[PDB]
Amino acid sequence: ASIKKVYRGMKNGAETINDDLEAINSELTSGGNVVHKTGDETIAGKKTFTGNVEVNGSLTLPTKSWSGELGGGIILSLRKKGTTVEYSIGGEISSSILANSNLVNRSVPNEFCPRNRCSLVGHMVGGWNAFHIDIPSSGVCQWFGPTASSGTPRGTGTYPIDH
Amino acid sequence: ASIKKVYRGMKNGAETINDDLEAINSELTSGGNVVHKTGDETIAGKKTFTGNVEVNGSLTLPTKSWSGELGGGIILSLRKKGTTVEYSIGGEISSSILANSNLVNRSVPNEFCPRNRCSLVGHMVGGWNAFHIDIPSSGVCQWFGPTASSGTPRGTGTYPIDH
Amino acid sequence: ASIKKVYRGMKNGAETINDDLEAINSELTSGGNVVHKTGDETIAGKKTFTGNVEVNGSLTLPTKSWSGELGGGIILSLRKKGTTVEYSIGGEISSSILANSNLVNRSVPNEFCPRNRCSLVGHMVGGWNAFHIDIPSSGVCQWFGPTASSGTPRGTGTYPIDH
Repeated sequence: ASIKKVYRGMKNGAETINDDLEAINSELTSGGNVVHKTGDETIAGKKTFTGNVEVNGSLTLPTKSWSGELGGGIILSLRKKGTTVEYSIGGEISSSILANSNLVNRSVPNEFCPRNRCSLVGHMVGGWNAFHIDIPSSGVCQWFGPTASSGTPRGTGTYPIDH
Repeated sequence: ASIKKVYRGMKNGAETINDDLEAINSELTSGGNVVHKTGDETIAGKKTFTGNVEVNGSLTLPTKSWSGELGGGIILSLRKKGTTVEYSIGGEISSSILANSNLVNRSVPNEFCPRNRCSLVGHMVGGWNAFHIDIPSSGVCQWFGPTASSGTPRGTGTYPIDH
Repeated sequence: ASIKKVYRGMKNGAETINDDLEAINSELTSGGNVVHKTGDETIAGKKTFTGNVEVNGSLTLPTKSWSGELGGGIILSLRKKGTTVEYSIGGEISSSILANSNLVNRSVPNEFCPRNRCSLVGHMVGGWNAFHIDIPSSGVCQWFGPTASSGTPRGTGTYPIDH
């Protein structure tokens, strides 16, 4: 709080002592540079919690969405939440996608890209067939099913990101 | 803190100034409406951290568990933790489950339901067969394997929720 | 803050009142036992947030990495982040791995072990074949594909942990 000096022989001493006590007391309830048990507040700095942090409301992390046709009709939808990317595979295969081939319509943007190669396991509607798509750190996704020219690929999960 | 007024010509001034300073100083160490570097405390309000939040103890989010037989002997076990649902598929197929059919014994409750269709990829014990089960926002789960009358479906992962 | 007593007839009263007000005011901006809206600070105690916690920087949880050859050439790479373990399956099958057999080269260490059996679904490069590996709470992983003597298993996801 903004306070005024108190000193011997001071002019208007009781008033200044009171003004100071009030200015300081004000910041114990709201405002100033102190974090309080009520109120909407923005907190800067590295805050390290050594105990148990319990969130009863919501924990909101940085979020961003993206969707694109990776290639061959396969559509990847992403939502970044903190250091995790939630993915969903969709669309329908529209042309021959060769075994172990790069999907070269659209790459995953760098902000959604993992540190390491992530293998996203999926299933084709209608039978027992599984595939995976790798997202490397470059974002050029790669199809690791066999050669396929049709069908409906699906799979929801997550992969990690960092910063 | 609860303080008393200080003023000119005041009765018992030194005592009141001291009582005030002590009341205020007390809340710099514990209690009142200020968050401290020690102590168990409940904090209300929207707290926005613009820096790095580091948790060394535990981060505890709202948690809830549920398990049920979706249909055809397939059992889904769920644990909600914040905006993420951890799932585990189990049981054994007990009757004919037709391709792309709704599982109509029990639905996933709304509090465990996703915003969008989530495709949960799984594997059948004993061979190379994969399937997926979709959980739509309605919670009426849908089997996207082919027609199956037996076997042991498994798969653990997560899907997102929001509020 | 460290303050000195104020009292009637006191020696050097104005100085002491001022020193106290300054000591207290100092802790409203930085240091002491109060959490502030700026500065790097370590916070002990159970902090329960009943409102909305919004993190704009980073949320950092306890992290630890591990990788090992589970058995048969299958390599599992793990990163624990809080109560979640991010996994990646790799390597190449190097010898006959019997159906539903324990992988008995290396177990997952206890700190990476789940509360319950986690079924990690994966895909074999080059065809439509899926498998899963179970990680029980003991960490002795188990192969639930059929008998396999070759091929390239992949799959990235997460499973939960607790404390």
